[PDB]
Amino acid sequence: LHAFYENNYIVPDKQGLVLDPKVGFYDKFILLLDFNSLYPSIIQEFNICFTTVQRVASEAQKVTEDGEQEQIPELPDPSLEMGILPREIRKLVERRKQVKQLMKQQDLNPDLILQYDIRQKALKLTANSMYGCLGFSYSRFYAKPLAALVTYKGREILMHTKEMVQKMNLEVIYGDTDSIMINTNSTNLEEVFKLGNKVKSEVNKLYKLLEIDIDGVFKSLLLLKKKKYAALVVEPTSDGNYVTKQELK
Repeated sequence: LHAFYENNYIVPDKQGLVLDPKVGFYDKFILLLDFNSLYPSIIQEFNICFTTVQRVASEAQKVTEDGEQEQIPELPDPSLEMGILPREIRKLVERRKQVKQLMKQQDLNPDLILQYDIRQKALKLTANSMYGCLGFSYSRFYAKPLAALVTYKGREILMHTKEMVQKMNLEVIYGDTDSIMINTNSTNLEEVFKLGNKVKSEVNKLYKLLEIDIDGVFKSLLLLKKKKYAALVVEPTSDGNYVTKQELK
């Protein structure tokens, strides 16, 4: 509301994919990666906004009840000016980056460190809530076609990532929404780290604003039922040594 009122507008009045990977059991090294802010990254990358997206297509989401075929809007023209929403999201991201770079200075009073940590945490939470701002059905800015387009873009990105992982002889054992882990079938931790770094670097080549990172390493993986696994969490140290701690969920 503040952003829109700052731009001479009129505000309205007040009244997802689950993957199907291969089936198998592996007790070798398991490396886990997670995508950071998939929906905000999609919004920033493709300039999705209220003012920059029309509603004339026939894809999946918004047409009348004449059959189970409806419309998702198509991607906007790249030459179009940046929308209001991506501008705010990029402002938040840039401010968080500036704060994080400010942290790297040395000889600082602990009060400044605490304030910077609080500010960066607040920025992270505010950026994270941005997709849920529009995804809520009862939200004042509810827009079904935009949410459908964002979800479709995320699904397309996930399929492309899975195909790319399969291309480089990496077994797609499981993935979900933004967190996908791969079995390296190895024992050395340094090899797993370098393979994950290479995968992350190659992934970042496809999209500028899409970022992935290493979440955790599992020495072994054991599964019992759905949404349940037993893994040995690997904690690397400065000297290269690591500890295998069992994880149960």
